[PDB]
Amino acid sequence: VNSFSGYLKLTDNVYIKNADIVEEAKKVKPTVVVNAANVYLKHGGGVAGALNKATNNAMQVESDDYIATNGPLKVGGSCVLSGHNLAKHCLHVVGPNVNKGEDIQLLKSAYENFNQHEVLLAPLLSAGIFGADPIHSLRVCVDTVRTNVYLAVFDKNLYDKLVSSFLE
Ligand SMILES: Nc1ccc2oc(=O)ccc2c1
Repeated sequence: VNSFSGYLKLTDNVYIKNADIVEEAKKVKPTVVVNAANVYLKHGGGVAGALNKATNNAMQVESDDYIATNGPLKVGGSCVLSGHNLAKHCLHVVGPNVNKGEDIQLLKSAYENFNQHEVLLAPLLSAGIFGADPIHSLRVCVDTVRTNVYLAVFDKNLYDKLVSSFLE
């Protein structure tokens, strides 16, 4: 469990790797994988869609049941559901969608949810269709998360920009 390999330590507790988060979950067998969720837990693309596809749609079926029973999450909020074949747990975290006018200050609230878990495999929050600057998202992660977070970034050019941002 939690067999993280080949990460670069950026801070006392934040690590980064140029990797596919689904292939990392399969290799590492983490206690927790973080999903970059939306408030209705509709896993239609990006990391959410990739995680769901790797679970053979189990995540989406579980999420649909959760939302019909319990209602939507809030921006900045989270829920813990099954990790299925990826992890023990999946922490579904909703970062703000600034492309849709939501407040970037809620990215702090989103990352605060990571402090309820000793170690996490995670993507950067509010990246991709959520529209936040990835360098800013890494900064908020570093400033907010105090537990051990292993970040997976798929795209090499973005990984390099983030690592350079950070150590040069
Ligand atoms: N001190 C240190 C630095 C980097 C690391 O990256 C890993 O993949 C596993 C543990 C680790 C420990």
